[PDB]
Amino acid sequence: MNSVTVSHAPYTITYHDDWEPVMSQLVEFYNEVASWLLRDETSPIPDKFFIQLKQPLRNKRVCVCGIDPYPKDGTGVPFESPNFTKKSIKEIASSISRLTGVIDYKGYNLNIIDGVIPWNYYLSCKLGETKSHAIYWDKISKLLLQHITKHVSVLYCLGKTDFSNIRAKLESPVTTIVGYHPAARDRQFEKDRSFEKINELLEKDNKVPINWAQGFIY
Repeated sequence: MNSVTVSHAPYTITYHDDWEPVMSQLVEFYNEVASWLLRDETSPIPDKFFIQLKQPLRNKRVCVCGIDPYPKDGTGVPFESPNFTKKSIKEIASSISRLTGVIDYKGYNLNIIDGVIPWNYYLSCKLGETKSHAIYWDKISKLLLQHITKHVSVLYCLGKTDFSNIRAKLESPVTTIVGYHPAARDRQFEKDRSFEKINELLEKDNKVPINWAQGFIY
């Protein structure tokens, strides 16, 4: 790990070596825009905005990406709900239960799966207001997702409206699946074959599949 100083809260960013190439730009861009982020109470809190930068990238094959943190109770870990109450993670767990045949579990966390990096495209929102910080994160969000997609083989984005033009934010032709959000009407996430397709796409690329059952909390 390594640390660098910013001129605004949270003052210090700690990062895994694999993120070094973006850190100079990140510090510059965060110093420019952070006053707009810090006007508001946020999800997550400022001290948690950057905790996913402690994750390695060189062992990652899939990025599972949502647009922004939970509007309340974000932890800094995308999708994480320690008490297993947020609808998104319960719906994801239900999909994985059907795919894997694991019926008995207590929770689910995308951040304990080998080869998967869960991601929030925007790293904060004003508390209670989805997508409220989009304009502020936009340059950082592009910088970070382009860095991720130098490493992963498949990008899976959740939310058709929010990610329809995600290609335009990238600099490579990385394999990208854009599926329904867990809260899409007519229970369209339930029927979505996106999780299953990821391992088909990895196998076609001669990459080891994801063991989705690793996310269960027993």
